[PDB]
Amino acid sequence: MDFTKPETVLNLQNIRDELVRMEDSIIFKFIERSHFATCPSVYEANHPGLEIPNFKGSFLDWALSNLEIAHSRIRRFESPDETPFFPDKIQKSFLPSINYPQILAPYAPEVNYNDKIKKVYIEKIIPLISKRDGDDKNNFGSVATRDIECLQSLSRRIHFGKFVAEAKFQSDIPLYTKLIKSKDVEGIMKNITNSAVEEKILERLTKKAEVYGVDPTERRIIPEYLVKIYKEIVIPITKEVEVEYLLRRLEE
Amino acid sequence: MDFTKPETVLNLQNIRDELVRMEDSIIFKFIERSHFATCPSVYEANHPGLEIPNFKGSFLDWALSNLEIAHSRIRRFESPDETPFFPDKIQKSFLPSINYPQILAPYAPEVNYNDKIKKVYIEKIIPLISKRDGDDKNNFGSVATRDIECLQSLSRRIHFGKFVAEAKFQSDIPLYTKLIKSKDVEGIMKNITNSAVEEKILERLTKKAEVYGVDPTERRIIPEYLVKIYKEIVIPITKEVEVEYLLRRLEE
Ligand SMILES: N[C@@H](Cc1c[nH]c2ccccc12)C(=O)O
Ligand SMILES: N[C@@H](Cc1c[nH]c2ccccc12)C(=O)O
Repeated sequence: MDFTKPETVLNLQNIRDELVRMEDSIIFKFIERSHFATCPSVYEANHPGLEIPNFKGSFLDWALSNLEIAHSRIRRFESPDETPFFPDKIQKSFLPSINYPQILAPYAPEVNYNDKIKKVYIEKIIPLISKRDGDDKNNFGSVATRDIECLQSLSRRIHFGKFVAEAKFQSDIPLYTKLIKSKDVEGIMKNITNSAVEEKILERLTKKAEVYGVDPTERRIIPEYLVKIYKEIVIPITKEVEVEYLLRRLEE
Repeated sequence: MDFTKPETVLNLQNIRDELVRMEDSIIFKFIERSHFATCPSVYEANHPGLEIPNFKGSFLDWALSNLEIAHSRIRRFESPDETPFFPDKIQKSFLPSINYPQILAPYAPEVNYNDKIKKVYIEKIIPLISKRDGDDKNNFGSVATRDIECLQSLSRRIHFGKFVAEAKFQSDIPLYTKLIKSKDVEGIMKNITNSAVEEKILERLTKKAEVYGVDPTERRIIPEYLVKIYKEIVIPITKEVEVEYLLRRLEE
């Protein structure tokens, strides 16, 4: 995949490879986050102790928004595969731009489910992957920086669905043009879903959950929980991105 | 290991478990960096296309130096296990300070091999883990961020020598005080060298390298290379840390 050669990107064999690459990535990031307690205070807005000056919002938000502003100056968000968490906070780059071709439809950057991703990460994911409940006062920084790594991988994996959608669109213009014009979300859903491919994915994740992080010489991740996160969070939100992208495909 | 309870830190068994957890983190991060080319320009100071406003140094240095300043404001370098690449840039934290009791000698912060770590990583590690030689101008930022992750992990595992050296100095004060007095570098070296354990680590590394990153149902990391990195880079620079620390123990 070369984001300057449209044809390597809109290649489904390639898209598949990247998603695989991305799942191992997410797993590694989950295993690192698993070494700390849940640290409820890292996520509370304006927590009594972790009180950031001139700042409403959480300790995580501060660390994340700040990372984004730095990265944005170094062209982080010009790339079609990178979606910001604080879109309103990011700056313009001070580096010469890379003239990315127009691969996805021009409204692509508006399809942004990051608010929802940060929310379920905090509410449904931290609980299943953290070491124990409660604050670990000496590791709030270790925790937030790990949270950002997890959030950014999930966000890309999930937003990758825009690429997946376009690739599916090109392969059967007639089918998707019918569905899109008639706003048949159920038809789009039914079509972009492959129950046999998902089954395989969930199987792969269980075995990867079983061999990763564990010294080959007990389990940093609970297989059931990793499968649960994919089945209930990652896969479903990716389809939400896909159908939203498609319904606006033939707009202007 | 709680850096506010001295008795937990100077526990050889606790130290050994920490280092073993760091192995996995280093491996995971090598796998991540491995997806990209060598990107020589990221490491080149003031490179034509990667010219940053009001800054001398590489793309890597800007990204790293900015991360540390940010993290220092939120107490990152108050922790004894964190050593910065840019000591003269970090600032005081704006959050209430955690009172870490003195555990290592007062001069511990002065033992900082981060420069050597950055050079060997660039010159000897990158060529061994990268996908291919050459610049990939669409991934300089993605590359710089994977590098930081690698460096911060390498830096923490290597400077943990400081803690290893002390727990040992306590464990056998008459001997080490003897060696330190007559500056028996070879003796401290031999005394700190735990041979039969080194073979074990290397066997564990080979096995982990063989299992992580690969779909359990490809070898992202070459085991022989991981063994070479630890055998010639990590384990040896850790010892130079231990040694420099010990030679200045009674220097007060
Ligand atoms: N891959 C793109 C976008 C990107 C990802 N992470 C980044 C961090 C900094 C700057 C850019 C990026 C690049 O390397 O430019
Ligand atoms: N573990 C310490 C120091 C630390 C490690 N990584 C950090 C990143 C940001 C801030 C602090 C840290 C803490 O969380 O406070």
